[PDB]
Amino acid sequence: VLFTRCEKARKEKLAAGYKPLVDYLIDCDTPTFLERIEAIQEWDRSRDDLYVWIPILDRMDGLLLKVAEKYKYKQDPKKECEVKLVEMEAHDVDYCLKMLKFTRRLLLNTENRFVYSSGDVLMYLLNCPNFTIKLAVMRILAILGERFVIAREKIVAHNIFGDHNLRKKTLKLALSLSSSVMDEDGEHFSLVDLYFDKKKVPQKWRKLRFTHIKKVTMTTQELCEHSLQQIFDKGMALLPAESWFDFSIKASVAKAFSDDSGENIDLRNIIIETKLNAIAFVNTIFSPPQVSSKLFELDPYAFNSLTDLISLSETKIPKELRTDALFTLECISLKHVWCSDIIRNLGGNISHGLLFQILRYIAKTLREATDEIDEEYNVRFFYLISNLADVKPLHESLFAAGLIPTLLEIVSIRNCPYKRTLASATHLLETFIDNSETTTEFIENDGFTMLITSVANEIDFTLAHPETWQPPKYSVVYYSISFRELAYIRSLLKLVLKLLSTDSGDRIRNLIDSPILVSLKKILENKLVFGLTLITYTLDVVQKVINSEPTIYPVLVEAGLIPYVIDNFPKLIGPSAELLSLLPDVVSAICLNPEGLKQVKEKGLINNLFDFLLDADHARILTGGDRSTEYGTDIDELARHYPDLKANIVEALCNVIRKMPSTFRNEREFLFTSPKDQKYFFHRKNEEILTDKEEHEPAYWELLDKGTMLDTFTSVLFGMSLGNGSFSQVPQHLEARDFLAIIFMENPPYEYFTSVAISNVTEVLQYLDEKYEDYAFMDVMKVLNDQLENLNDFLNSPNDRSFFLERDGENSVRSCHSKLCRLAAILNIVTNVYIDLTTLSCKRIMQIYSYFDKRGFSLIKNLKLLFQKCALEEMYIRQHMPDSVITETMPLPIVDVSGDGPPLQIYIDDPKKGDQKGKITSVKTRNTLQMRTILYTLQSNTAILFRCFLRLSHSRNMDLEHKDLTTEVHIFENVVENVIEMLKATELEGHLPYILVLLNFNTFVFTIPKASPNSTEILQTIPAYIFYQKGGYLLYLHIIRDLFTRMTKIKLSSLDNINYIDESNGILTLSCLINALTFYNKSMQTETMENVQSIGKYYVSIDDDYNIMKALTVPIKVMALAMILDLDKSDSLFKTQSRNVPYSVFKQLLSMLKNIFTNVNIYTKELYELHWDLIFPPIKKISLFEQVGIPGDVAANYLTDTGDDLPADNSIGLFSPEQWEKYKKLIGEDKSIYYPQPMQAQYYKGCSSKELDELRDTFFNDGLPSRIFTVLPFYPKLVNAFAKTLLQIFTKYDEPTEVFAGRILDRILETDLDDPATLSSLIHLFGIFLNEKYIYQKASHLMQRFIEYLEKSLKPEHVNTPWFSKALYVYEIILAKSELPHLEELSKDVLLRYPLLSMAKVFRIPDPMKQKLFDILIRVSDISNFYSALATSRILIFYSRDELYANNIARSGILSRLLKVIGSFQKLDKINFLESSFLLLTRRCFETTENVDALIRAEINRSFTARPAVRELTTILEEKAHVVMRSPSQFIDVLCETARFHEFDDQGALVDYSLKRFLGERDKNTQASSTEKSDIYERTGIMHLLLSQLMAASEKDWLSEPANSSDLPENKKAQLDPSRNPVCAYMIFLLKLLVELVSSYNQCKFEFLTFSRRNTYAERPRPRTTAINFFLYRLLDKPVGTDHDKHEAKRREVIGMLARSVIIGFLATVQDDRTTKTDVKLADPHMNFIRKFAIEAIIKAIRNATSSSKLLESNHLKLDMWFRIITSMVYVQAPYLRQLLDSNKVEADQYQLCKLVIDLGLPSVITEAMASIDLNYPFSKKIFNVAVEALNTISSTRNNFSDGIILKSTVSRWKDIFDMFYDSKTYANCIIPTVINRLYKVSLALQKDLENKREQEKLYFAPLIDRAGIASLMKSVFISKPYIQREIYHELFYRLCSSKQNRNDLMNTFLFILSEGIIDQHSLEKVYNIISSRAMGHAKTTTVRQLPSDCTPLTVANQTIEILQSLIDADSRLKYFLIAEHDN
Repeated sequence: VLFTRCEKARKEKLAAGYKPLVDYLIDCDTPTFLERIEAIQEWDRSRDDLYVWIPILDRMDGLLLKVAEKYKYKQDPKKECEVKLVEMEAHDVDYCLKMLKFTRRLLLNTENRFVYSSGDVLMYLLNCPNFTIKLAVMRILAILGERFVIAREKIVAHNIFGDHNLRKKTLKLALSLSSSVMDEDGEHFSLVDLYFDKKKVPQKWRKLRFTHIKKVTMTTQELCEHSLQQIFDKGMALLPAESWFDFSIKASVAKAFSDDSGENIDLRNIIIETKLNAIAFVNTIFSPPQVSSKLFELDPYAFNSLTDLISLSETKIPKELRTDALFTLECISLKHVWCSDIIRNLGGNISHGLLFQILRYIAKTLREATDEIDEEYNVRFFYLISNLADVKPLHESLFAAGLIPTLLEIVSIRNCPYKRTLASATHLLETFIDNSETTTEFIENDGFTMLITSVANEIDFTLAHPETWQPPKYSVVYYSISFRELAYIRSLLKLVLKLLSTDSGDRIRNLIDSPILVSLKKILENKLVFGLTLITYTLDVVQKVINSEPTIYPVLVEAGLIPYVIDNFPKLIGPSAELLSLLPDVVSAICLNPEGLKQVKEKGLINNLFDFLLDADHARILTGGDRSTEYGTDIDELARHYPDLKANIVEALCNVIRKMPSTFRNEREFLFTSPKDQKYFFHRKNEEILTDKEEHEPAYWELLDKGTMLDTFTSVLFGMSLGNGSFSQVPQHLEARDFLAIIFMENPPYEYFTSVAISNVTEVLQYLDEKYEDYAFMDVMKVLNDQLENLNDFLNSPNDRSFFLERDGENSVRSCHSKLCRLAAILNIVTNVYIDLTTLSCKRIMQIYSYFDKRGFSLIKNLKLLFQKCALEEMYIRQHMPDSVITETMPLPIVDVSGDGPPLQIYIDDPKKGDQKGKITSVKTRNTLQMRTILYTLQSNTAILFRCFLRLSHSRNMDLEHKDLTTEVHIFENVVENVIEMLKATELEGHLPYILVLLNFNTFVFTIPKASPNSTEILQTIPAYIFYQKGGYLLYLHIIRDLFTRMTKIKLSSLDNINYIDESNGILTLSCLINALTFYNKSMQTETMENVQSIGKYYVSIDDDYNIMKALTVPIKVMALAMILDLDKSDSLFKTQSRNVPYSVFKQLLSMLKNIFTNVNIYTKELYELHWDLIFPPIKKISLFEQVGIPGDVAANYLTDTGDDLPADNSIGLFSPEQWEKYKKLIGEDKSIYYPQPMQAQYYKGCSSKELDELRDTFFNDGLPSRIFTVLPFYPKLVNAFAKTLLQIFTKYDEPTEVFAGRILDRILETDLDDPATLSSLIHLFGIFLNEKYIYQKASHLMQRFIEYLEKSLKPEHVNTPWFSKALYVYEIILAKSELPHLEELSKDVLLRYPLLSMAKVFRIPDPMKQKLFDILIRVSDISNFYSALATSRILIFYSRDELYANNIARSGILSRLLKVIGSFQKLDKINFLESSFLLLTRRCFETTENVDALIRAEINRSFTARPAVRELTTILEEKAHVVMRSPSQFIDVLCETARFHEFDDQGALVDYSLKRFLGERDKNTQASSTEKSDIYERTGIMHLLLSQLMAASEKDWLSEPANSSDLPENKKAQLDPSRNPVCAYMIFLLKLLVELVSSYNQCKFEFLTFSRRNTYAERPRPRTTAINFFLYRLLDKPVGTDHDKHEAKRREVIGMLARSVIIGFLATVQDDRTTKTDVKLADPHMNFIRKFAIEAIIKAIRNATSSSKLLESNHLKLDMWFRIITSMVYVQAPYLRQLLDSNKVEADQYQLCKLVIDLGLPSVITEAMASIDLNYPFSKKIFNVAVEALNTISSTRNNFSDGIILKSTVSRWKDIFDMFYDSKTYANCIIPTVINRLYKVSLALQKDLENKREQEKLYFAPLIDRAGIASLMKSVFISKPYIQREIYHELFYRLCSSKQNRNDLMNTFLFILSEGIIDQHSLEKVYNIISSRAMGHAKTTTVRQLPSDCTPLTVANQTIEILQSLIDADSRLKYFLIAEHDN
């Protein structure tokens, strides 16, 4: 299909290869093409990728696709007529298959078959009644399936995999004639008998037959009339069109069986061949678990009779059939499923079997090798035998019995003219020999000293006969002899190479004493006749041995090997990957002794090591694909361990670099010209465009012959750059000048600025800069300046036309763009590497200072001009092109997509449009695609460049001065003014987008880059001062006014909801306004400004400081108030009707007012200017005054050490005689203007204070402060903000404050309630006003009047109107603040001792009024206002602190509708809050005084007993949030008489808070009469309501996912969420409710027990069973299973898990005061009665569906889960329920839930349930698995006789209620005094005096199951079981012992099964039945139980002996019984 960028270059280069061959076929007529194909049977070269044949593939597809449509065989996913039963014509058979025939040959020996694409056409070639074509098609399909799972491929499902009209087709093709049969008078009639002269065909098959519901059949001799075509034609008519496929399958089979024609046997061969191929494909695609019975079950006699064909010779079987059978097993053995079975069927565990015998036969064949010598069949063998050996435990049984000594005789043959196999056999031996074990056996058979004597003969014979050497004919080669011999020698060399690395010493010695060393040289002698790979292995052999042996060199010195290598180094290298990456170590060896080292220093070795990178071919192969960097890393190693070579290496780098500039030739092009109009761009928005078909982008920088060189060389340099090395010296020998030369070529194309090379050098130059600072900075900046200056044509052209589109169509265009790409590259490199804020050094910016000082400000103007022209340039193209295309050529989608960065916002399609790329493109697009691409990056870089030197010291606070600082301000100024001139020009009308871009740029540069964690921006201060004082904000002020009128005049508009900035005149017309006002505000804010406090020690010639932040704030504030007032005077705002303003501009202006009245602390008279030019001792002094005599020190000395006020120059004292008569040159300068500009001019009048404090009053008494009520009706949304401005206004001035709220309310009553317009927002205004702290105290009279108003006229029907939520919100505030812990104050000599600080006041509402509200509140109906219900729940929850109110809530019916309101709205977000509040309310209901006391006592007692004087009161009380507020009185009472407060203090007045530990004296308390009253409460209908709602929701089709989810596969985090399908969340919510309530509150169970559908009455009506049954039986009744759907599975699993959770929690024990104790054991008198009912429900379900086999077929699903609940019950553990239970209380739980289970004998129950489970059923294993652990769980505990769902607990749920409302975690102060009334009064007085005073005066092997069950348990260990499972059986059997009554019988069962059972086939059954008869005790073998078609005695014995070993490995006492006399 397509590959990554770099690989495409290699593919294209290789495409040149096979140029003659590809042309040799394509440029030919089709008849020749077929004749050409029938010549390439064999392949004499290496593997050739399909990509080169791609055109051949397409030609074949076209050639045959026509035939496919000729017969309409082309099927469709829409049309389903299939095909008429006509088989493809005889003549075309060869034509159709021959082309396919070659396809198999190609696909076999080729590589990377992935890119094959014509696969889908094969299905269209399916549906072919003829078989031969079918056989070939399925054969190609088999090879393709190999491709699918050769290693791993299950992708491109739509191609052939997903298509479901193929899986069934191939399955039907399989299972046709199946395998051998069960004929009566015959064992099996193995298919192989078809050819022997013995048992005849099973005539049964010789009869036509077919039925579904149709049916047809005809006996043989009835098919002799109709032909195949006639048979098919007659049949089709009756049966459906969708049918006839099986008819085609079986009719031809019957016809073949109908006679004995000579071709008939060929037909049978064809059909069987197709069958094995189909089996291969089926196993290829289908998973083992399915095929286990999907196909194998239908045909069980498959593996048998398969190995019957692959042995050898057997001159009856078709060799083709043999090969096909070989192939299938190769596919099967890929996985670890059928391996062992294959071995057993073959016999690869005992010698003289099959495997180890056909090898003997092959050895016999090769020894003579004169007939029937096949090798394609042989290689597959060694392949397979390697395939088995991967499965580690399946080749130990191959090493044993003798394998190596059988292959070893296949090798060692001499004069073999069949050297093909030996390569594969050697490869197999290499693969097999891995461990330390087999190596020893190999040698001891004298294999070593066989290869090193075969290779010598091979090599010497190689040069003997030139009549050999028939090399390739269509390829690029380096050997030119013959491929096979090369492969053979390569394999032998590989094997020796591997074996050289075990012990060495022996191998080296054996190597010396042999004619191999002299033979090896012959290879290097002439590579023109051997090839290039061989030298790789030869040199590796040489390199490792010398390293292995240091003292072996001299022997190598002679024989001519080494001297030949050194004197020929530049005679071996070539374009091979491994070879090139192998040089560094080889030279690391030749220099292991001083002679070699000296020769290397001489002889020019190193120099040749480098170089060869200047030719494209050599540097390509490495391609820097992580291969090249290895070269660099290695090179350092050589120098790393050889210091003497340090010098020479660097010289190589220096020389190579200097030569590289040479080639660098302009090669291809920049752009193209349009096919018409001869223009490079467009002219009109409307125009016609042609289209082409290729990559949407050109993708240059590759195939250029220079980019590859740059990539490779830069990669090598980067690799060597790592760590350290000689690279640190290249700067020494070289100079920075030339280094730059290699980068920044003359003519780079557009994309050059995006490649690894630039990125790679981006890292290298950092390293050099990190050490050698003053190396490559000034020269780089010089190059930048020179390149900028070299551009003058368009850089100064007029700024009102398209320069590029002004000279289009002429060659001058290329010249223009050329330099642009180079400039882009230069900027890209410079911004990243040198100029960037992240990299700032105190020694760095000094370079900038010195550079600008010595050069000046020259590039600044050029940069500004470039920025102006660029943006301006990128508009006319937009304004003259078919805009639709603008999205096609959109440039942004390239690396560095950080939209943060000024220049791009014109999107003409929504951001989520998609890709929409490459939809339409042509030559015009490509030119435009580039022309814009450069400009974006150029502009982006320019802005960062502008910022970088706009911070200087302030970034690091370097504290400059003198020359350093002096320039700083000059850079600032020469930076600020430049940008203004851009804005001054470029008038508004005509070009708006430029205005937006420029404003964005200003906001960009003037704003500090993203800094701080969240602080968006700290506005630059000194730049702001320069901007203003030079004239700033007055440029915007005019733009603001123009646009303001430009918008208000617009034709009500709907702008509230908008996004996706576009060219709709409106949005642009306003888009500026947000940008402008935002920036304007940023200045005024006292926080979004950096502190640059100066003037002090900056301008010391004046008074005051006029701090540049606080003072600068003033003039801006003075400004813009005039425009506010002017607009107000006009009919603009704060007047009129309707809204004529954008929604956000109010938010903006409103914030300004808050700022405009934000006085911080300042009053100003005058401000002075920072005019560095005259700074401290100025520059003008040296310019003129202290010029003669240059008194630099003296003049400065006088100025500083004495009066610092330049008095000018005269000749009064200490002056030269010539000073006067020469100084007389001046009129006026720096005398009165010496002080910088104090104030030049302003906007209206004055700007330094005192314009404020007089302009405020005009507005203060003009508009909103008395006119909001008129405007507010027209702007309700922002009411949130209106108050803020009013509060700010009223802050500074006098304090009417609450008078405003009073005037409000006086307007509220007059609201004329009927109107839902003013009241709705007005109450919210009041509330937000009331929320404020300081305005609370003096508002009591207002709150009561509000209460009185609310009481009457409320009309509880008033719930369906907007003016309800906010009213209840204000009431919520009032109430919550009201009913705090009631106010309490202490007395009676409290002994304050630093008394408490006291607390503020509150307003406790009157008692009776609340009663009315509640009586007016709890009555509603048909609520449908979401927010209203949200408010109702919130208000109601607070009253539940009482009890009788809770009773009324229960018996109110409000919940009965508030619940269904949940289902009314489920797609909204805040349903979360709604459900949380409702759950808290419901949980609060059942709460009763009984539970509260126990839970509180548990909480406090735990606190004063743990250990993280303890428990500081001021800390615990703050963490008792969820506590106390529930019932402060009860918390006091329980905590009163305990904790015995200590620390009475010396005087008795407390000086501490922490109390004493748990009560030191304790107390006695009692309480009862609730033990029987814990339940009852007459069943408040809550539980019935919830259960009924769940029952209703159950049958609501909670399986179908929502109709559509749009781009669900384009999600963000994870799909398959259980949410959506609102019912699921609804049911999830209800299950949460139940699983919390039932386990939490005790009384809830009774209701869950006494369910019904009619709410029957009377005391304890009757314990029913309609709820447990529902949770077990009814739920999960949905019939589903429509194929595979993860959504369905996930939903089912979640709901089932929750169901199990609830049922398990049913029986759990509720947490209570039973904590922090020991427990022994007790039975809950009530719960226990519930326990038995719970279990009793389960046991009945077991008996049912067990008997009545039919009821045992449709109940396993229920049964599956069922047994699991028992496990999860005996375990006190549930999927989610882990933190809702009392852990220390789980002791008795297991005890009781084991004893009760034993009473009914559930173990005894299960085994009976386990019995009767027939093994033949597929679920057999499944259901056996679940129970076995259950018994183990029961026994294990018995040893003691002596997705993202969140759930919480009781104490935890209170915290949510505490924090949702009032949050301040200090309200305990409301009760802190209260506890004091008894905290110490009688605690630290009575106990202390009574104690302290007087103290100082004196100072079972029980039967666990039955005798017929364990026998039934022995029904185990018979099914064909895998490993791991056996573990649990061992644990059970070992633990099940100690039952003395069973220990005797347990084993006695087995020994019998051994002695009598495993003797033959007809013995096992006669004990399997007996053990069965011992399970369902009745008679003795009154009926036969069939065996499960498996379990041969070997398997039973295997499992049985395994288990026997297991048992005897555990029981110290078992051995004794093992050896004895039974005593009968």
